Amino acid sequence: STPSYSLTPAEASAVAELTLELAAAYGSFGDPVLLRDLPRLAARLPEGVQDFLREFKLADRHGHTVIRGHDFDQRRIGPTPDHWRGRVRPGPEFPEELLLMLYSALLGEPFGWATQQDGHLVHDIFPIRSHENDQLGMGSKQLLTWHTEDAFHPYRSDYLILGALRNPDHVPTTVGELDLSSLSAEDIDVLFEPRYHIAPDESHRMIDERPLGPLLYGSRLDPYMRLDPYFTSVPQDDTDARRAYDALFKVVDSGMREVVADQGDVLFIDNHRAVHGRLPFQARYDGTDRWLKRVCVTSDLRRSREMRATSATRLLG
Amino acid sequence: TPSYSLTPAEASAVAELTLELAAAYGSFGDPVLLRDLPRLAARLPEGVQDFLREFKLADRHGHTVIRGHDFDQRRIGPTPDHWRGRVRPGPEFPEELLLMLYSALLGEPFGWATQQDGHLVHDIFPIRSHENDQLGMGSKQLLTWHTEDAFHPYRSDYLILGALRNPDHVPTTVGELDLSSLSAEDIDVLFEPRYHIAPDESHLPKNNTIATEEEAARFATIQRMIDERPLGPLLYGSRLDPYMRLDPYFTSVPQDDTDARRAYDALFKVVDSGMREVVADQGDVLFIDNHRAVHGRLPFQARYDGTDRWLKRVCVTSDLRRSREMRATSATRLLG
Ligand SMILES: O=C(O)CCC(=O)C(=O)O
Ligand SMILES: O=C(O)CCC(=O)C(=O)O
Ligand SMILES: [Fe+3]
Ligand SMILES: [Fe+3]
Ligand SMILES: [Fe+3]
Ligand SMILES: [Fe+3]
Repeated sequence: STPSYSLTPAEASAVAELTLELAAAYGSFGDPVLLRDLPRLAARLPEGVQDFLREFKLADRHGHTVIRGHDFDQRRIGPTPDHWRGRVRPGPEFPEELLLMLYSALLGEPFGWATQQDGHLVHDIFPIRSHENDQLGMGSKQLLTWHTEDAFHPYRSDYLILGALRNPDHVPTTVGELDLSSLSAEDIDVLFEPRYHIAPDESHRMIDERPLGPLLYGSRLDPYMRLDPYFTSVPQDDTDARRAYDALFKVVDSGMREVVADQGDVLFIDNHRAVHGRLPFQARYDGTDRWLKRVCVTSDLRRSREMRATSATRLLG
Repeated sequence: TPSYSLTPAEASAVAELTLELAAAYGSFGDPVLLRDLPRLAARLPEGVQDFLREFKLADRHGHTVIRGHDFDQRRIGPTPDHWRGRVRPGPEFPEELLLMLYSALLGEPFGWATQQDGHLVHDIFPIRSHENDQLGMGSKQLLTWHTEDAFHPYRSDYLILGALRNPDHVPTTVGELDLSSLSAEDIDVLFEPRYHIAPDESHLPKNNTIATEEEAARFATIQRMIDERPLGPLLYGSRLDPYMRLDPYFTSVPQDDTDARRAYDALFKVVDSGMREVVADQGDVLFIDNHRAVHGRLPFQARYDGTDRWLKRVCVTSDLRRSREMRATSATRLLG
């Protein structure tokens, strides 16, 4: 159903060794030299892994893929943290952050948001006690709402990379693609027109902030999507757009799949071909909870220049 | 302008790599070659990779050149009389592969379905029958400076020009934007949507003739530009170090917009007067940032005897997926 790649022990050992070597060689990501070297360093990954990801990227066909069987040394990585703030970067799991950064260079360029997790290029995803009953990344008890990442945003991620340091209770990530066959030729044409408002999140000078846009784009035979139901509205008078939006929602909602990122899995989500979400789970808060790392990938770093403080920064805002 | 000069050791390494890859791969008709390009480019000398990566990330200079490649003249052979009908791959396939590797370090090579048989690597040499045209296979006529496809939302992000030969040292003109010669008020105007940049009709089926529903959709966005004549900016990105898109021939400054006229003239003078002659000599590879520089080519006299100036050209996009609406399939790298 969805292509994936399973590392041999030899590949897993090569990758682990590489990330350890790299971690000892470079300070943190605060080293501009590491960010420079990223694509060259990523060419030291096993060739089969490079070829698989390049095929996924170019095939432009599936909403996600997974590289399975990485060796994520649990003792070295240590206990899942209580919070991301006040925590020292780099931590003992730096090799794994570096792994995801190497992967982000094979896909495009890593970038981040200056006001998010202190502007770290690699984000943490783990249950936080205080942020518990909020439906955000560091939450536990809720979600239920799949999304394109930053659907409102002109420079939103092209891909997301999620590396599962641990997932002992097999908590799924929801991911859903667009099945076009349940959708009429007329509704598709409407969804391609700029007839919808996608509002910004409460996360995030110039803003900017204004127009109305499409939900579907790219090829009409195999469309890309920007879908965030919670933040999306249709002017009341546009009954055709509302009709087509209703049909789109029903098709995407009913096709959502549960994708479990297990320990040693790296999940790649294509932000144009899939929406994703997370499901509620009871956290333990003992230091053994689900811990993912996350890196956002842009195909074209220069396109977001106007929202970046300098030419060199990869942080928007 | 920073440039990189290869040592004889680096040139030899680059040459040997391109000959090895030419031997291992069929042609560019192999989709496996296209998949492998960025990994193959990691086999280039490290100093070259570091240099281009710095150029790309610095986002500061509008061109750069890597000088001193070994382009074996006896192997490459005579400059062709036409691009049409040639046996592929040609004996110059290693130099074509070289540009392709460079293109993978900058982004993705792409082309245009109606240009040079859809080849990803273009030829630039004089064709007798084109002697009187203002185009790449011309000679006698000046090719006036331009951003490549200024009108086009999926225009090249970079251009790569490799000189297989240039015996008379014909310059490629290249010009950047000295921001310090423009008033803050002029800059503000250039950033505003006040200018019309007309689509070059050679990109479009000029025909308002419905050859399939599929084809019409591939050109609808450009057709909308022609139909609606949106006004757009000439400068964009950062106000302090802006990108620009400038093709004077296709640009219309609206008659009544006095301020836009004043701003444009000042911009045109700054760019025109800053133009430089960049000679891409044998074994040079010239890299043009299509957001930070305009380019063109000076008149010259062709001999049509197999000894003429011969460049190869690869256009680069930072985001192949952005142009999906204009490509026949997900897999194809050709717009139109
Ligand atoms: O925790 C997950 O599996 C996904 C969270 C998410 O939506 C995101 O990180 O964008
Ligand atoms: O021949 C040259 O040096 C440049 C011609 C040109 O304008 C181009 O290839 O885009
Ligand atoms: Fe998300
Ligand atoms: Fe966001
Ligand atoms: Fe040109
Ligand atoms: Fe053109």
